[PDB]
Amino acid sequence: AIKPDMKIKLRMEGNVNGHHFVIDGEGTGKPFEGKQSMDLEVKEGGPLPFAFDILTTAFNRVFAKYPDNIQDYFKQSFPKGYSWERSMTFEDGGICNARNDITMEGDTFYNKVRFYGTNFPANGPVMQKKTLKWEPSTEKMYVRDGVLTGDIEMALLLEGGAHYRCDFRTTYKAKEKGVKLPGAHFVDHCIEILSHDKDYNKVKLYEHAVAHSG
Repeated sequence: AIKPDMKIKLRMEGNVNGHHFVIDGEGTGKPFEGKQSMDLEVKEGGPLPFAFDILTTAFNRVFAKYPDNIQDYFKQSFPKGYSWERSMTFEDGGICNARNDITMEGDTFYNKVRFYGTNFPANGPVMQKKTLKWEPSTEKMYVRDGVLTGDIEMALLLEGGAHYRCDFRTTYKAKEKGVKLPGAHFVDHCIEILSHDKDYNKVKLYEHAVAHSG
């Protein structure tokens, strides 16, 4: 079902501090190496008046390298697919909620993403576009109340060298009823904007994710 090389199609509809936008993506990846790249294009609401970096982790844990001693909940969720819901709690009061519904047709994963952000300070790094990158992170995956959950303490590097903290919690749910939950584990992440045009109307994004037991 899931091949060594797969394609990705994505549409995100978003609203951040009252600003609506729509972004389309098309990408490719190696699900078993945990690597993927995506070309993103703003289709409505450009130029975005906030830091593109707040969106990038919303642009699929199918693309994660799982060793044979950790069950791979995400690769077992197809053909019906799975969905996730995420809260992002920024240190200065900004708050985001995002959801993705992931399906598959042929060699392509389809992503329907919704992204809502609010309470970002007008002179903060998000509305002033002063972010540089997410630092490499480790997502703690575990079961809480019968739901697969991932927690991350994230940090955005800012212009000037300060860090801007964000706490992530994501819940993950297969669409099929009887999909066995995995054991707890960790997923190391790194995510990089490889290139972008001046207003970030076009962005190339890359992520590498590896699961491990320690």
